[PDB]
Amino acid sequence: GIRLSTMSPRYLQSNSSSHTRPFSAIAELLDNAVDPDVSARTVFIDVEEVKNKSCLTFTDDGCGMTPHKLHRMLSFGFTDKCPIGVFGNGFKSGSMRLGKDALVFTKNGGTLTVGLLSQTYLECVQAQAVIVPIVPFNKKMIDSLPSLEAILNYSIFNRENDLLAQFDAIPGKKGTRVLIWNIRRNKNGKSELDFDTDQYDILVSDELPETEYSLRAFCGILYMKPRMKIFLRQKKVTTQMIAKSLANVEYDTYKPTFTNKQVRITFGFSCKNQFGIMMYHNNRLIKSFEKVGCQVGVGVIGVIECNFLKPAYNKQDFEYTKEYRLTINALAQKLNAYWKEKTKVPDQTWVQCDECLKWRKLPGKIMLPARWFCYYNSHYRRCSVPEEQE
Ligand SMILES: Nc1ncnc2c1ncn2[C@@H]1O[C@H](COP(=O)(O)OP(=O)(O)NP(=O)(O)O)[C@@H](O)[C@H]1O
Ligand SMILES: [Mg+2]
Ligand SMILES: [Zn+2]
Repeated sequence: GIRLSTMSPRYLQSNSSSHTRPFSAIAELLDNAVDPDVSARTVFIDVEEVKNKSCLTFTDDGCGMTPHKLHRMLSFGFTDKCPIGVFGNGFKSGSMRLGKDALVFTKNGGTLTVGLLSQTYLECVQAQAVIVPIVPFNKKMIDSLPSLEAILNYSIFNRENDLLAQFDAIPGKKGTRVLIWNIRRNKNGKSELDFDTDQYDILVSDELPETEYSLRAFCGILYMKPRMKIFLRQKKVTTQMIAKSLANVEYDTYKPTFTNKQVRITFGFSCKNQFGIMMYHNNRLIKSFEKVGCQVGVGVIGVIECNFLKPAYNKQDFEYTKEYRLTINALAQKLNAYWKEKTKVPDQTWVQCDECLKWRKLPGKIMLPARWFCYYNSHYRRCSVPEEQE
């Protein structure tokens, strides 16, 4: 009837500017593997060399997607959503922020579907609109025929057997695998992300917290209570409950002016030197190590989850409202009170079971073990007992 609002392929480049830091795009991808619909048990971040080209790999063993839902994924604004995703843009901004081209393999226990979000493909054919090739799969193919030809002719996978074997890189029968190539290179010529300095870490070519340049430490605190396992370059990331790993822990509260829900704030001391305020939102870290009050008070960390706020388009900050300024003022005042109240090893030690993903409180020390199971506890010794009261 009426002509639709088209979208230029340049928009894929434009949208990539949503994230000012690449760890935020990577966080977008991890947030998509952890949301309750998918609820992946494990995600794998790695760098793989394909066709003499560096590729970022994000492989989760989650629910998987249908060919229809994969198109919805590669489309804008489509989301069936305390999940983290709200916009229906996270992947389209994050993957493009990481590289020019992205492939998404997904299997949901019966269908093998491939999707391509590549600006290189769109610029080679000089398309005027955004074209997204998608192919579903016995492994017999199922509309998808020109998509498969475009993928074989313009992506990094030229042979059909290699394209299908990429599904075997999912550690289960259901899961998703994102593969981003043509990564962002900064002005000095090198790649923005560092793969060679630390074989078990992805760094940034940079006082400044180690979370700002170390992807391992960033993933360690990306979530307020981790439930999903993260493997950075085949090595498990020892995540932590940033609130429970503090010493001399005291508590405070904050009431938003537009509701009657008390929000708990946890104040403590860091055990390894760096510090500030951890502002979360639906378990996701939005603002990290924000100095408030007498910190501009060394070593004190305050944890707060602000579900009464709403993050920005990139989930790196919040909307600048009266509630936000009031929350920061309150945090500064209460942190000053906490530090005034005081004039090592954490008060509690918590470990996540490797097979079980629950957090158990141990009477021990804190770094933390790589693999640990409920069966190894000192009494809660079985993986069938739920978490503690917390
Ligand atoms: N790794 C994944 N595994 C399974 N399903 C996924 C995955 N990534 C995306 N999806 C699905 O595809 C949709 C695309 O989401 P996306 O465009 O990234 O934004 P969103 O997750 O909907 N919310 P937002 O991140 O704020 O934009 C998701 O809502 C899921 O339904
Ligand atoms: Mg998303
Ligand atoms: Zn367990």
